[PDB]
This record gives sequence, structure tokens and C-alpha cells, in this order.
Amino acid sequence: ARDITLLECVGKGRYGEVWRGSWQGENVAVKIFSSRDEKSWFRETELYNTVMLRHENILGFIASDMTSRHSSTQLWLITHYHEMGSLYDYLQLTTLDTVSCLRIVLSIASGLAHLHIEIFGGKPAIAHRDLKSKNILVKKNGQCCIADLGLAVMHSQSTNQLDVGNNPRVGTKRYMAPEVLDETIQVDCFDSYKRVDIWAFGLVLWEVARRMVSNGIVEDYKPPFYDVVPNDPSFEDMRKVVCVDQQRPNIPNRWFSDPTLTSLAKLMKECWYQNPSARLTALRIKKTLTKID
Amino acid sequence: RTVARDITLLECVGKGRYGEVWRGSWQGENVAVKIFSSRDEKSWFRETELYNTVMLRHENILGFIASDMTSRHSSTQLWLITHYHEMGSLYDYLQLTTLDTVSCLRIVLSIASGLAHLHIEIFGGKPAIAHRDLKSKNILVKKNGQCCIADLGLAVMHSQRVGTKRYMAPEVLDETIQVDCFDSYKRVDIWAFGLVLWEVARRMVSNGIVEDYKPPFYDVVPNDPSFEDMRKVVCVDQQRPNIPNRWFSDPTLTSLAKLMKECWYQNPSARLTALRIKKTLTKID
Ligand SMILES: COc1cc(-c2cncc(-c3ccc(C4CCN(C)CC4)cc3)c2C)cc(OC)c1OC
Ligand SMILES: COc1cc(-c2cncc(-c3ccc(C4CCN(C)CC4)cc3)c2C)cc(OC)c1OC
Ligand SMILES: COc1cc(-c2cncc(-c3ccc(C4CCN(C)CC4)cc3)c2C)cc(OC)c1OC
Ligand SMILES: COc1cc(-c2cncc(-c3ccc(C4CCN(C)CC4)cc3)c2C)cc(OC)c1OC
Repeated sequence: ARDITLLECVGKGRYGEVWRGSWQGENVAVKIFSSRDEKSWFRETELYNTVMLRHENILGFIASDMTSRHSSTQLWLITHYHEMGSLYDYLQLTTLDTVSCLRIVLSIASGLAHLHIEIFGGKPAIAHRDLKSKNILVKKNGQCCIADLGLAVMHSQSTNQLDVGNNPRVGTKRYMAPEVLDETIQVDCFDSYKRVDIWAFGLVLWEVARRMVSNGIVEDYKPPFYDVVPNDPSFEDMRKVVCVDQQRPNIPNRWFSDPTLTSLAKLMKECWYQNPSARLTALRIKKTLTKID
Repeated sequence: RTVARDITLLECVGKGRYGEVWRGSWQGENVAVKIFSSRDEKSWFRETELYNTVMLRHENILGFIASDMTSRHSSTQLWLITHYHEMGSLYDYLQLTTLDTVSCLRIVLSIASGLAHLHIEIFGGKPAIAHRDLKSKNILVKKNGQCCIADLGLAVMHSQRVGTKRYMAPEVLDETIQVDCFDSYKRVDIWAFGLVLWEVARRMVSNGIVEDYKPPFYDVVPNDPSFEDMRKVVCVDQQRPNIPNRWFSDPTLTSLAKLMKECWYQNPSARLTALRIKKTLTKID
């Protein structure tokens, strides 16, 4: 029972398109890649070949296909479907209580620690390189899963092998770490890519915490750096604010009246050091969030 | 819209260390489905990366349809789907069939055509490609009498010891191959082409005479030769396949003997190019 029916488009952009489809009488998500992003399709396919990748907080794949007749090629990725959409979509619409806020951020930390930590026997260590709220899906149990492994990079400690792949694509400009924006990142060092993920995770923590109510107050949804860069920021716009101006997202002062938001502000600042080796690990973030409340 | 992905697997036409090849049916049409073993996973990734880079389309290259990866409970299933050629491999065909002058030339010119197409860089186009496992089992026979080259699971691309041991060039066996020079890999293919040309020419009738099908070096190495077995024959003793006297009574086989010796020089840079083999073959008969 391999057939799929495409039912409605739930996303269109430079990446291609995502469809809600029907397969074996279940909803599936079907991504059809743009020609411009063919190397992302292949990288994501290499990543999903890892059976031990599977995790409650990683988007589950069903199949990957490259199809062709004559001169045209289609590139397909079929995954589980999350009708609540991305965390970006969800935060526009909804405020959070303490329980819901911690459940979301701990689930992302759990997914990211699962990616970063090598499993021996297995799964290589994996750095994502494009973590952001559009690449996180919300599940009906109030946990999230991380999506889009097209830029990922794999490392095996046992065999001393680093696979950075071949993909000219770069991460989403708004979420790029200082060392990415100033292009000084150590490209032959696996730990460099984990540290880029931690920066981006800090930004996602900020986006989420803004939406958690405390003392009758909440902030409106805003993307990171909304106050300091143009609407559709360029690479150089982001380099200006992050590297030249040393800007970091502002902590609303109302957070300091709430113990949970005070803990989260501390945690996001430890993701944002210009010095990448100073930043927390995904495991330490997971352990910290496990303890918070 | 409905995306019909069901393929009916009808009969197994190949089983090996690589996995299995099945004749299958998609929407009424024969396809060939290669199901990869864990042993041979990297061949699916390499061929898939190549076709993701350049969608080869040539009458003498096995026609790509799809690369499929399906998640299972405890494994990943990897399928390559191509055109189906019911006559099977050249290896199979030659066991079962003698050739006349026209069929022999049509087979070898079609192989040279496929191989030159792989080897050529085309600008605007395709990268240059070396096959790295050319042999009679990796060539399929079409109903029109032409062949197509199959299995790009070891192929290497360029823009400006993985092969079958019996078909390895001397520079592969003695580890002198200039691994930094893409032309090295083209020259390894040409050596193998020359062995295939010998396998085919043996089955061409002249003056009521034909040789039995044998694989290259059948008379000097064991049924399943070691790397060392091949090195001693090809590198140390510098043996080459036997050219039977009866060929020198036939103008076509005399010309094909000359061509196969210009594929078997010890010095890789002395060997003919695929394009020069094509031109030579179009002037025979
Ligand atoms: C994978 O292989 C096979 C696929 C198909 C197949 C099925 N539906 C649609 C298509 C198709 C339609 C249209 C376009 C283009 C046309 C021009 N452009 C402006 C827009 C899009 C591309 C593709 C195909 C090719 C048929 C096959 O056999 C008949 C295949 O071979 C087994
Ligand atoms: C990020 O990356 C991938 C995501 C998905 C995916 C999986 N479930 C659900 C979705 C979704 C559904 C619906 C909406 C709503 C949002 C608000 N509303 C106004 C419009 C529609 C949003 C999102 C998606 C996009 C699949 C992918 O591959 C198949 C992804 O690529 C790896
Ligand atoms: C995913 O998997 C398999 C798919 C197929 C297959 C079946 N029907 C139709 C198609 C098709 C082709 C092309 C378009 C175009 C339409 C125009 N526009 C520019 C976007 C895209 C749409 C649909 C395909 C590709 C066959 C398979 O096996 C033979 C598949 O499994 C390997
Ligand atoms: C070398 O490589 C690949 C080859 C093929 C492939 C393509 N058409 C047809 C075939 C085939 C059909 C039928 C017979 C036999 C049946 C019994 N009878 C007594 C003689 C004939 C043999 C062979 C194959 C094996 C597909 C592949 O991948 C999908 C290959 O791998 C790239």
C-alpha cells in the first residue's frame, strides 16, 4: 500500500512545497523540493538512513524518493503529519502557562540532545545547522519535534570521521551564530556546529518564553532581532547587529518577577556567549530544564 | 492528485551479495527493481547522488526511473528502479547465442557509445563520469540489438580497488594508479572495455568457426580469482587474452583484435580513448 493522495498545500516557498496527503488511511506530510535545494533532499535522505535517529522529538520519516522521466526530476520526502503546524505558527495564536512552556522547551532540548549525542553499537553525533521555530512542529501531546535535516552534519568519535556534506545552502540568517555571520567558524571542528545549534536554541527559548504568561502579562510574538534589523534581514543586516553591535534579544523586566522565566533568561544568556566554547551543551540545557519547577 | 507508487514484484531475475533484482510492474509497464543488501548500501547512495547531480539520458545507459528509501521497523529498504531489458545481461546472452558481423559490431559500438557518453564532460550538460566496474554482467541487451551500460554504484564524477578483480587494470592491481588524476579512472574503464570486446568477439562466427563463451583470463586464474592471482597474471607476467588464429582470416575480427590490444597497453596513457574506439568501429565493415 505505497500510494499517496496529495490533499492540500500547507506550505510554499524557496524550499519547494509541503502537502498534507493521505497514505494507508493516515495523514502524511509530503515535501516536494525545489531544484535549487536538491542537495538538501539528498542530505536529509542520508540522515534518515540512520534507524537509531528515530525519537519522539525528531520528525519521523516514512519514505524518500527521487523520480525522473526524460529531463525532469522530482524529489520527495514523506513524514508523519502534525496538524498543529510549526512552533512559529502555534506561538502567533496561543499564550502558554508554566507547564506548557517548560514541556515545549524541554521537548526541543530532548530532541537536540538526541541529535548531538553519538549512540554506539547506532547513530553518529548530528548537528542540525538550521534550528528555528519554523523547523519545530507541535504535537497534540504538547511536546515538539525537530524537522529539516537538509543541512545536518554527522560525526563519529569512534572512527574520527566528520561528514559536513556538500550543500551550498546556509542556515536561516536571523538565527545564525556570530561565528557564522562573521565567517570565522572552525569548519573542520564538529563541536563548532553543535555550538551553532545552541545559539539558535537560545533564540527559540526566547521566542517561547515571551508567550508564557506571568502576573497577567505576556509579550506579543516577535521573531528574534525584530527590533534591530529590517523586516526581511540580509546576511549583512544580521552581521551588523550580532557581530558589530553585539546585540542579544532583550529580556523583558517582567520575567524577573517569575522564577521560571528568571531561570529561562539565565539559560538563554548561557546560549549566547560570542565565545562558542562558553555556551552550554544540549545535555546541560536538558538537565537544567528537567530541574526547573 | 494520486501518486501511484505501488510496484508489483513479479520474478527475481538476479540474486547476489548486492541484494536482488526483480522484474516488476508499475501502471502496466515492466520496470527492474534492484533491492540493496546492507553489504551494498553505499552503491545506492553513490548512484542516487550521481542521478541527483545529473539526470543521464542516453540510449546506451540503463534508464533511471527512481531511487526509493522506505523506513521499516528495524531497517531501511533501498530500491533502485530502472528500465527493464527482458533479454538480460550480455554475459547471459553470450552463453546462449553466437553473433554475425552486423550483430557483433552493433553490440560493441553501442557499448563504446554508452562509455564515451559517460566519459565526456558536456558544458552548459554533464560532468565526466568513470564507471569503475565495466564488465559483461553490467551490460544489458536490448531488443533492437544495441546494449546499455548498467550499475553506476561505483561511478565517480569530475568537472573541470572496488571493481571486479578479473577486470582490474594493471595499475589497479599494482597500486600505481594516479588516484589524483580523473583520466586514470577513464583509462581503467578502457582496459575493462577491451576485455568485454574480447568476450563478444569470441562469439562472432567466421568460416563456420566460433569460440565457446569464456570470461577473461579463464585459462590462467581460478574460478574466483584473488587480487594476487590477477596481479601475477596482468602485472608480473604481463599476460593478455589469447587471440585465436581463426580471427586473422576475418577482416572484422582482425580489426577488433587490433582495437582490443590498444585497450590493453601496460601504460595507461597509451590506451585509446572511448571516442577514438567509436571512430575506429564506425570504419570497420
Ligand atoms: C518516474 O517515472 C515515471 C513518471 C511518470 C509521470 C507521472 N506523472 C507525471 C509526470 C510528469 C508530468 C509533468 C511534468 C512536467 C511537465 C512540464 N512542466 C512545465 C511541469 C511538470 C513532469 C512529470 C510523469 C513523468 C510517468 C512514467 O511513465 C509513463 C514514469 O516512468 C515509469
Ligand atoms: C519544517 O520542515 C517540514 C515540516 C513538515 C510538516 C509536517 N507536519 C505539518 C506541517 C504543517 C501543517 C500545517 C501547517 C499550518 C500552519 C498555519 N496555517 C496557516 C497553515 C498551515 C503548518 C505546518 C509541516 C510543514 C514536513 C516536512 O517534510 C515532509 C518538513 O520538511 C522536513
Ligand atoms: C514518490 O514516489 C514515487 C512517485 C512516482 C510518481 C507517480 N505518479 C506521479 C508522479 C509525478 C511526477 C511528476 C509530478 C510533477 C507535476 C508538475 N509539477 C512541476 C510538480 C511535479 C507529479 C507526480 C510520480 C513521480 C512513481 C514512483 O515509482 C515509479 C514513486 O516511487 C519511487
Ligand atoms: C547489472 O545491473 C542491473 C541490471 C538490471 C536489469 C535490467 N533489466 C533486466 C534485467 C534482467 C531481466 C531478466 C533476466 C533473465 C531472466 C531469465 N532468463 C533465463 C534470462 C534473462 C536477467 C536480467 C536486469 C537484471 C537492473 C538493475 O537495477 C534495477 C541493475 O543494477 C543497476
